[PDB]
Amino acid sequence: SLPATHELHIFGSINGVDFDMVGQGTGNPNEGYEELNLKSTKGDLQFSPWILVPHMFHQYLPYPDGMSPFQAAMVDGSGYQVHRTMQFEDGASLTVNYRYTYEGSHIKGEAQVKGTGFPADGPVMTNSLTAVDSCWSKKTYPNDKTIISTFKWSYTTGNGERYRSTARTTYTFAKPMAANYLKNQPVYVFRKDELKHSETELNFKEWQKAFTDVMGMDELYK
Repeated sequence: SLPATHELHIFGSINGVDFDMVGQGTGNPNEGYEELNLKSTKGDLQFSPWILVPHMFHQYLPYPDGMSPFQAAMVDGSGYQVHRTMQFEDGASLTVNYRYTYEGSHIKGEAQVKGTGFPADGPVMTNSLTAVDSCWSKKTYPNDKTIISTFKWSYTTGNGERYRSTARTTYTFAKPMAANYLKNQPVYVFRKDELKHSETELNFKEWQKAFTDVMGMDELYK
């Protein structure tokens, strides 16, 4: 079905220390909006919960004229896997690998996280990140089974100082995407992310809008 509810098991390590979180959410597949609640199964998170944004379900994303490729792959059941890499301005690096299963309108997601090189006194390990910038991503389709998403990410610390990262996401589809998708690229997506957090529990909200009118959107996204 189009998705209506989801759950996330997100787990792995930050600076060689294991964490594990589980929770349920809901979303709007005609608007790309999603809510998620997460709870730790291994006690207090030893890092900023902000570092799990944006990683905490593009199956909810519509396109202007119909379903996104992500949403289309869920509805026919064939699906996709995800690899994301992020390199931070202080030399830290994070990967996330995602796998999904579908039951009618419900998605179960698994996100394996590995983060390394976060300095002890840095704002990740001291939980001093306070917000994230809304931002543009660019989707390209280098072949009928792959989508590449690129974006520049920033957390806020202190007096609006930015803690910057570069992100690249590789989507691998089981079945080729409809041919029309390949002839209508690139796609630009604008997203806004909101987090309420404690050391054990998070409430997350995401809004997203896809744009297929290409223009000089490339000068605007960069």
